[PDB]
Amino acid sequence: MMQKYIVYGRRLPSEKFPEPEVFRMTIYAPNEIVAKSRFWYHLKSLKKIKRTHGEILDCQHIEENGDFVKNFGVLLRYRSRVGQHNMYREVRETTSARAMDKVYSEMAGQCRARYHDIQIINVKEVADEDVRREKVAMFTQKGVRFPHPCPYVHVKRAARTARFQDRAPHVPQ
RNA sequence: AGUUCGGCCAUCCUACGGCGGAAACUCCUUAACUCGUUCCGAAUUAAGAAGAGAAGCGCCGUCAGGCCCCGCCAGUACUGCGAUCGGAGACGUCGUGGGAACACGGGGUGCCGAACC
Ligand SMILES: [K+]
Repeated sequence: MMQKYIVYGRRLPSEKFPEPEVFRMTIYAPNEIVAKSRFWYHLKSLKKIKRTHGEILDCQHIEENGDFVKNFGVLLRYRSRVGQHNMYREVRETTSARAMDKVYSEMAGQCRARYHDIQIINVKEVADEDVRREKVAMFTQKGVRFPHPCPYVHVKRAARTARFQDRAPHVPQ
């Protein structure tokens, strides 16, 4: 559901400063209306330009090619009930937006932090040798094999319409 | 440049060093008359022209105190509207608007209007 957007903005031009500077950002958001709001949240803190005093020049939407599985490293900050913290996370996904979906669900589940509690500092691709987290690194290898981690899930699902049967089914492994 | 009468009432004030005076303003000289000092010609009232740039006044100066403008401080402190956001609470968070002060660093240091020499 996440999407990559590039936003340009600038302070409204005046007599003291004709041709103000242009600032660009990369944003991940579910749509164009949330993305432009998040651009004004940062430009107000980092550059002290409220939304009343500036204008947005573009909301570029960028669609990425998948088809191969890469590593990503996300540097972010979030807020808990006792303060603010920094954190680095690693994930394997096919596009950057999909890697941000995975991050937001792990923050929501293990830290209970929602979307507006989180500021993304950095998102970059990480080559296989340079990985630093054990979970990701296991799969950055040649020849990884494991048996199915939950084959019971197949059997139960079929038993939701086939409510009564004549023998208890097996779980092939 | 100067004197009398004013407007706005320190970018004009206060302190200490300087520099100036043809004219002008001042300081200054006098106790007959006028009038005056809880005592005193100090002040003030009258009458004058020997002397002055020592003061006041105008100008210049000072890592000067004050005062005045700008930037920073800072989209920080605080706050209007909305929330079946978090927390035992005290309190905090997010969305959408408004937005300081102290401190700090650089600059500056009266102008306008009538009449006369
Ligand atoms: K003098």
